[PDB]
Order: sequence, then structure tokens, then C-alpha cells
Amino acid sequence: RGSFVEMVDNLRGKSGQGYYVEMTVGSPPQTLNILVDTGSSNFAVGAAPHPFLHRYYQRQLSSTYRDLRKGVYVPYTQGAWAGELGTDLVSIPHGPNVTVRANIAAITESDKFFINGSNWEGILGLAYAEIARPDDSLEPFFDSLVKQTHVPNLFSLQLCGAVGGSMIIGGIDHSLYTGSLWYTPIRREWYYEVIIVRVEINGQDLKMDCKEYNYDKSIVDSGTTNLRLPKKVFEAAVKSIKAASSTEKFPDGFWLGEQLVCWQAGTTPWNIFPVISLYLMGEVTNQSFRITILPQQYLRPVESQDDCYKFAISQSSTGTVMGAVIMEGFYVVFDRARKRIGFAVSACHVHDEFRTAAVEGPFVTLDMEDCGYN
Ligand SMILES: C[C@@H](NC(=O)c1cc(C(=O)N[C@@H](Cc2ccccc2)[C@@H](O)Cn2cccn2)cc(N(C)S(C)(=O)=O)c1)c1ccc(F)cc1
Ligand SMILES: [Cl-]
Repeated sequence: RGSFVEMVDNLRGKSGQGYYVEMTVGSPPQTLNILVDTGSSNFAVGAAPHPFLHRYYQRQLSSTYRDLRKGVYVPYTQGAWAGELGTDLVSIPHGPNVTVRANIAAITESDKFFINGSNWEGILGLAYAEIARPDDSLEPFFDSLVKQTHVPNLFSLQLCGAVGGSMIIGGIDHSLYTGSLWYTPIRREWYYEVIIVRVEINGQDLKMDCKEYNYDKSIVDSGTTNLRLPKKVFEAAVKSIKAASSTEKFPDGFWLGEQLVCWQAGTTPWNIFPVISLYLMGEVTNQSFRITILPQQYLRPVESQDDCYKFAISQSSTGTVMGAVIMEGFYVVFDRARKRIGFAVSACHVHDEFRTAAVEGPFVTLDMEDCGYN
């Protein structure tokens, strides 16, 4: 097919509990399934038995492992782990045709980090060194890949929800999207931080000051399931989504992610729930564009003749997190060489015969440089 064909369809996800790619570490080779996380910057692998791991990295069998004689601990919003730093050879067999010596944290203990049944045994933090632990001197995997090889400084993700998808490393594959790509600047290289300049629920502007949508940051994060919104924005958005979906009433806990609602298999009334649009700053002064997701992205299946769903927009106290809810609508291009992130409608996103996810523009939006937090 296109020149990156052998990286298409290189991601899997088991019951929707994270998308992961196979990575092969050490010598002789040990291949493990690695969750792709654009919200963090450590490459870390299970390296000791755990009840939720089928396999783990055995350093003593790899002749090329080098111990860096330093511990590392990483806490996330969900979960934490502790382990030991070293370096070893790493290749991605359905990724670029190169092998690099990368830092690797060997996870030896953890709390609420591994997910039973998820089939992944480590994490690949693809964001930048500023947020790596123990500190920014520990080079992240993608930085090593670009410094040691010819691979261009860009990767792109198509996360296909319900689970699989593609991680194209070093380019873009045009089969994975339709329409045009539209780009927003990476505001700052730490997380993949972006600026959200307007939010609409079924065409209706939420009308908050744009500084509320980015307080205290907005990031794109493939290792977080939900669209997470700061408190005032979440409360406002729920009020508006309730109002829009008012031909059916749901208990208050459903909008808090505490109750599920189930429909008989195949009857979910998608049409009653609104589309949600986020407008992002564009590449030209005063220009923006909008990405629009469907309830097939923000109502997530929980795995009888019953389709059960959880509402997967939730409250955050650390800014807007555009997680898998947002990314499953779109092919997302992390164009680190041009400090920008591109969105296009994904060729695999879940939709129905009446509505599809969309990426549209340009719009005119003034004073966008004021939306960001300082
Ligand atoms: C793998 C699974 N992920 C979740 O279940 C999940 C993970 C986190 C979280 O902290 N993610 C960490 C990395 C990590 C990866 C794996 C385990 C723990 C943590 C970094 O990305 C952000 N981070 C950096 C510093 C602080 N935080 C938060 C939440 N929520 C808080 S939620 C419920 O979505 O609002 C839910 C998944 C399932 C389906 C998918 F399509 C995609 C992902
Ligand atoms: Cl097209």
C-alpha cells in the first residue's frame, strides 16, 4: 500500500484498557507489549512477576543491559511504580527499521498501575524530557530514536475504538484519515500542550472565558481514557449536555461516571446525545479550527444481550486532558519537528449513518494568545 504500510495496524487494545505496541528489548530478544502514552516521558517495563503480567523483562538474560545504578519512581494520576534505571537495545518490530540504545526503567514494584486483562506490560512515554523522572536529563525514548537514527522527528496515532490502531513513526500514512489535516501549535515542549479557544455542545457555545478551558494546561494524552475538564468547565459542560439530551433523563451519577446505563444490544439511541466540538488555535494569526466528536467517542462500552456504557467526560484539577475519548475520533499527527499537532477525521472512527466526527475550519477567533495559562 503506502510506504509506511508495515506500521499500519501495529496497535492493539484488550477490552479497551490501553493501546499498546510490541517492543523488543535486549539481546537475545525479549518482546513485550507496551502501552503508548503521549502524556508521560519514561519508557518503563515490568521486570518482576506481578499477578496482572503474563511476561516481564528479565535483565539477567540480556547481555547488552547496562545498569545505570539509580532508582526511579513515577506517580501518575492513576497509579505509580518504582524500579531501576539502565539502558538496553530496543527495536519496534512493526515500527521503524532501526535499533537504538534507550534508557529503560525496570519496574520492580507498583501500585494500581498494571490493569488486569489489558495485555500490556510496560509504558512508552512519548512526551518530552521536561517531565521525565528522575529529571530532564533522562533522555526519553523518542529523543534517543531521533538522535541516533535518521528517523524523522514525527509520529502519528490512529486509535481505533469500539480495539487496535496504528502508530506511524517517522511519517504519516494517508490511508488512515479522510479530508484535510489541520494543525495546532504545541505551546510548549513538556506535555503535548495545546490551546483550546472555544467549546460547543451541539453547535451551542459554552461561552466561558477561554482561559477557563486551559487552566492550568490542556494536553493531548493517549494514556488517559477520558476527556478530563477543569472543574468549572466540567460542571458547565454537563449542564449543557444534559439540556441537549433532555428527551431522556439519566440519573445524576451517570454524568459523574458512577452509574452505567445499558441498552439492549444494538439499540443505543446515539441521536439523543449531542456532538461536542473543541476549537483549537490554528497556525495563522486569528485563525482556529474545530474538532467534533460523537457520543460514540464519549460514551464508552463496558464489556449478554446488553450494551452497557459509561459517560467518559470527567473532572480534572490539573487542566484539560484530551484522552482517548478525543483521540479515537481522529488521526493525530505529533509533528515534533514543526512543533505542531495535526488532526484529521480518522478512517476508523466509530460513527453511524447520520453523523461522523469532523475536523473543520478555518474560523476567526481573536485574542487567542490570552487563552493560555502563565
Ligand atoms: C491505560 C488506560 N488508562 C487509564 O485507565 C487512565 C490512565 C490515567 C493516567 O494517569 N495516565 C497516565 C499514564 C498511565 C498509563 C497506565 C496506567 C496508569 C497511568 C498519563 O497518561 C497521564 N499522567 C502523567 C502524569 C500524571 N498523569 C488517568 C486516567 N483517568 C484519571 S481517567 C478515568 O481517564 O479520567 C485513566 C487507558 C485505557 C483506554 C484507553 F483508550 C487509553 C488509556
Ligand atoms: Cl478525503
